[PDB]
Amino acid sequence: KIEEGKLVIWINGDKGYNGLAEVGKKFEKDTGIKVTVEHPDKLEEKFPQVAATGDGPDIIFWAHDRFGGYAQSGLLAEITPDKAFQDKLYPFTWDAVRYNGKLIAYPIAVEALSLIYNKDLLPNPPKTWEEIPALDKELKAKGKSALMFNLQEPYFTWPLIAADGGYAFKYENGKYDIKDVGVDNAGAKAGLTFLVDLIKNKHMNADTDYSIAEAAFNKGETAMTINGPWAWSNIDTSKVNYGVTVLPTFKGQPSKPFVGVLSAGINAASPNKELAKEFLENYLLTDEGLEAVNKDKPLGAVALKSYEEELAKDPRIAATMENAQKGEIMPNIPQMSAFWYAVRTAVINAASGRQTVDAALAAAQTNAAAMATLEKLMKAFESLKSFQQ
Amino acid sequence: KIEEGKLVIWINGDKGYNGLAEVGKKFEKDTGIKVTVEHPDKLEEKFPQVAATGDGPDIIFWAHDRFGGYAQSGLLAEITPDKAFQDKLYPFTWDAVRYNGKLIAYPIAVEALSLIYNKDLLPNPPKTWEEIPALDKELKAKGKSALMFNLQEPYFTWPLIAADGGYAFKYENGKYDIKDVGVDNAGAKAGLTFLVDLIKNKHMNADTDYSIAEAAFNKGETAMTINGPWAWSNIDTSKVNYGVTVLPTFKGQPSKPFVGVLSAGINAASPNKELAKEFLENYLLTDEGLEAVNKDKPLGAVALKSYEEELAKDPRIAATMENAQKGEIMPNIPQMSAFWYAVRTAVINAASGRQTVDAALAAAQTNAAAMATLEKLMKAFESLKSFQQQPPPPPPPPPPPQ
Amino acid sequence: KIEEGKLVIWINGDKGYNGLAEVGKKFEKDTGIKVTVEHPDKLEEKFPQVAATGDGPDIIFWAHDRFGGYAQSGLLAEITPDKAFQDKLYPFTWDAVRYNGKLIAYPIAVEALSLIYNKDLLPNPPKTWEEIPALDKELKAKGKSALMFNLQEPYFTWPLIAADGGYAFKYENGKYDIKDVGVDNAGAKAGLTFLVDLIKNKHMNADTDYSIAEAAFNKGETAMTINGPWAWSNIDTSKVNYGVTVLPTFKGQPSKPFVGVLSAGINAASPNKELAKEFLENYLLTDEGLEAVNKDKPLGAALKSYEEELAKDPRIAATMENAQKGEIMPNIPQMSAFWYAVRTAVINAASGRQTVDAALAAAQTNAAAMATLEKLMKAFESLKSFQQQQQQQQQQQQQQ
Ligand SMILES: [Ca+2]
Ligand SMILES: [Ca+2]
Ligand SMILES: [Ca+2]
Ligand SMILES: [Ca+2]
Ligand SMILES: [Ca+2]
Ligand SMILES: [Zn+2]
Ligand SMILES: [Zn+2]
Ligand SMILES: [Zn+2]
Ligand SMILES: [Zn+2]
Ligand SMILES: [Zn+2]
Ligand SMILES: [Zn+2]
Ligand SMILES: [Zn+2]
Ligand SMILES: [Zn+2]
Repeated sequence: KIEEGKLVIWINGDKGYNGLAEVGKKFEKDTGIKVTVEHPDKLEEKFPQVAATGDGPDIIFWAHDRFGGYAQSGLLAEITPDKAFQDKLYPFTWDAVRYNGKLIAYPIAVEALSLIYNKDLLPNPPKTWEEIPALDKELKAKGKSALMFNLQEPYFTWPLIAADGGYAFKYENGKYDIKDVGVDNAGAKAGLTFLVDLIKNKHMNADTDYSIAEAAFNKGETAMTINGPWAWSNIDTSKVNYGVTVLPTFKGQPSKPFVGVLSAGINAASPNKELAKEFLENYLLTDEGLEAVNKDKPLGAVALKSYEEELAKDPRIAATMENAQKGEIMPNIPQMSAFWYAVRTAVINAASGRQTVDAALAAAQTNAAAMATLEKLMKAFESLKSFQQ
Repeated sequence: KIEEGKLVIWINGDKGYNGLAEVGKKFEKDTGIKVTVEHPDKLEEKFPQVAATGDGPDIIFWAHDRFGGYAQSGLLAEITPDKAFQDKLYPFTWDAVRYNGKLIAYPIAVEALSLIYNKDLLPNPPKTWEEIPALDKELKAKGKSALMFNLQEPYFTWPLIAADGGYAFKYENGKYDIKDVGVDNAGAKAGLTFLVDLIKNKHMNADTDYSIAEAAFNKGETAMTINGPWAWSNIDTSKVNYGVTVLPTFKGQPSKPFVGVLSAGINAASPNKELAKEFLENYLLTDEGLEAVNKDKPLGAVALKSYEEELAKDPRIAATMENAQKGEIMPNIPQMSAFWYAVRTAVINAASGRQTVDAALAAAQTNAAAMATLEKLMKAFESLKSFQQQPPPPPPPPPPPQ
Repeated sequence: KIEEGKLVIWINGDKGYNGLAEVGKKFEKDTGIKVTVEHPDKLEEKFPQVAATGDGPDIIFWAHDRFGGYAQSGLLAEITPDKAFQDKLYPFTWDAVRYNGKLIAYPIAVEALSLIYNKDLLPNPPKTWEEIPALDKELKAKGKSALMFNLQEPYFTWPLIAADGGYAFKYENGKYDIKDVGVDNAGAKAGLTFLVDLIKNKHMNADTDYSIAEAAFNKGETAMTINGPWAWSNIDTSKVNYGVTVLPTFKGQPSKPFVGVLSAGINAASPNKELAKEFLENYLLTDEGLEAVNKDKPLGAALKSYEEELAKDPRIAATMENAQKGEIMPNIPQMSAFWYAVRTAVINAASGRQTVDAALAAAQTNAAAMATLEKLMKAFESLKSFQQQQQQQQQQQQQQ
């Protein structure tokens, strides 16, 4: 039901969940200790319930952004690897799995937006953000346009918002700083400034969302979109000749897109911690391990320095990786959830004219901190009340 | 409300804008840039409504205390005055036009509380409290009190409470230690302890606010009262031979009144800021720039050193200026509103005899420091829930102790 | 009223209150000062409301934690014994009577938890928890049990949880750092992890409460229980042959129980301030004074010399020994809320339905919130009760 003498891995239904059980068998063929990968529905939500009673999986596969829940909630064993092993991945990926200093997951793959352009329309794409109105008046003449991506979401509008100085919090020494909301600076100010120009300079429409936009790339009706690897197959179907690259540097400085690291945390309740350790280190995080997990469902950039260079032959993959190095690791705290919506509102207020540049960002910042007290206070009410009962 | 090639100023409609509008033409005369000056009822309320959409006036006049609200709201521009021009203004005012680094406005006119006596009654004032008892009893033999002032207002009583070591928050570099309130302390402890004693020693009363106290002074029923420049009109009308001078000291320290400095800021959204920095830096802050503005309706004292001297000849002004230089450049930070009211509680219960000095003040920490979060938190809740089994119930009431 | 030159003391009915009234005799004698000890009702509710109006006793006896609530609400006079005196009582007792670096009460009695154990079944006590399971084995065979105590309560359990590194709020420099809580740290985990291992390995009994605990010992059906100086009364009564000793250590590291301190404080309003310290330090603190108090109701164990005459009693001896190795019950407001969430942790961690560092981090998270909800709530109250009382007065009086 729960336990011991074998591993019960969890990974989201849509991942290389077979390609992993392929590896999980390579394991059984060497140790004599069985592996059982499962993929239940709401599997990111079930976890805490069953870990609260101390049951479920020995290990958990998921984006790092969620474990800061589990790890805080107390549901992750602080894993210790070896330095000469921690040197087999990439430097930053280990940062996506810190908590209080305590490493709590093994990174697997990477997730980041990259510039996606039409090969049949652009040579050779824009080196920077600064000359994209110049590129656009050329193509708005052909019936087309230069670029189109979502504006009803930070995650997309963030890479540009950051670029020049704007952060979210301050990761310091394995330590996120929740009283340092990196939005109300000239870096994130002049980022957002630049953007809402091409909105009112008519290089982009205000109500441009994920679907309406996406579709228009292919087509080829718009010349560029900013999107992540999870999009490719739709474009692949359109035939539409496309390439992928490092995002347009802004003010000379590289863009800062969020980084989503597929992780594999080991359960605090797991009695098989050793076995899992071995499984992940000796078998999964080998090349041919991720040669088996990619080959079911592509992983984008992987964490293994080792087995990134073999996948790097693919141009589309190398750009993802470079981007995710010039990227900015997505935070994993509670405050995150709450931060999102303020900026989600800030940009939606700036894009519309409801407010301006310097205003909406103040409105998030101070807010962000204040609103957080409400979310934190409510947590007590829920925890308090419940108990009393 | 724009563009572009002209500025639009707003100023309170009791302030001498005619003098400011008189700069309008004399400035418009040398540059061509037409200037229209407006007194829009509720501007200090209205301004954010418009400022935060890409509008408003181009530059704004108001007390520095409300300029915190604006700067945080990212509404005012960081202005960088060339460049040893700061030396042509009083050093302390620049600690009313600053926000976590950002020098957020141009300070014009210093207001502040002062000591006004009845020259015709008590010819030469006390420079200390202590002898106020001695004085009430002295004049009582003529059927008049000695001092009477708004007890009901901390703003008016704070000077005293603070005198010995009390403070709002610890300022020290465009920065206040928001957590560190100074109403706890041993300074303020002994401060109010005096004021309290004054009431029960029969010297003065509890029901002593503006109305009663102005009536009482303006008829010559008391020797001295504590008031700002605003009352000046009314005592002139009630034909008294009055005199404003520096506030009585207590326990050997100057009284720390509350310094409010009229500042002029610039809409951070406005297309033409460079003009305000020629208008304000080059024209409005002159001798006959401020002069004219003052000459409509008196500014109070002035943040400028030069025309301060010219005005300092009138003692009343010189006293106001001096009082400010003994005071605390009133915190513009937003939990100041919470600070306020939670002493207006403390000083009353202590005054009524319902509580003691040491009790109230201490509890004041609870008045401010939690109402601070509740004030801003209660505001955030709406903004979030406003624009944008099935759980345990909503407050605004949460739960009781056990 | 409020006194005026006479000493009204306020001790609780169950403390040495006739014996204290006796020291009000040698004091008066050669100082000529009228002294009334009177034992009121729930004086930790009466005091803060008479204190508020400058009324009440000139002197209040009581545990220091409620004294927190008072010193906090600015109700108590900072007092000074000299450095020559300071060195008179034990140092650790000083770190209990210190709000914001300001020394606010005089300590007279310590109240710590003990290993209270039956000599007839276990004539040499366990010095370690580690063996406690392996001991139950031998005891179960004899028809009896090894150890019982109220699990449905932190105050008892904490001492073990506290063992390896578990603290409430981090004591550092005269003030208990409120943000630094230490229920999560690995040390505490270990502390509870052991208690749960005991409760699920059936050495313990889940719904073991106080009655079930001491009564199973006072009847003589378990080798040991964990209690304090209050319980002695009855163990004696049933003739149970007992000693009391130092509790057991965990990882060679010693058990760490909460120290409570029966303390005398001085009303900040109290008109007759100077008399009090002359009364206390020079007449009460004295050996015979304390003896006299004790000579009515035993105070248990706090004066570093007079201690010895009592300490001849081994059971009192251990209470001290224990309390020296112990954490002190801190006095600020966050404490009360802490107790609620630490209860949670233990109580359902015992139930398997929360495991384990789970219940033990969610506590650290309840604490952070049940904290700044508790403060915020008590402001909102203190407001809507002095904005109302105001209107009522504004309307009541006004009207006609
Ligand atoms: Ca299953
Ligand atoms: Ca190794
Ligand atoms: Ca107009
Ligand atoms: Ca009585
Ligand atoms: Ca003796
Ligand atoms: Zn499924
Ligand atoms: Zn353009
Ligand atoms: Zn291969
Ligand atoms: Zn008007
Ligand atoms: Zn007197
Ligand atoms: Zn002149
Ligand atoms: Zn002149
Ligand atoms: Zn066992």
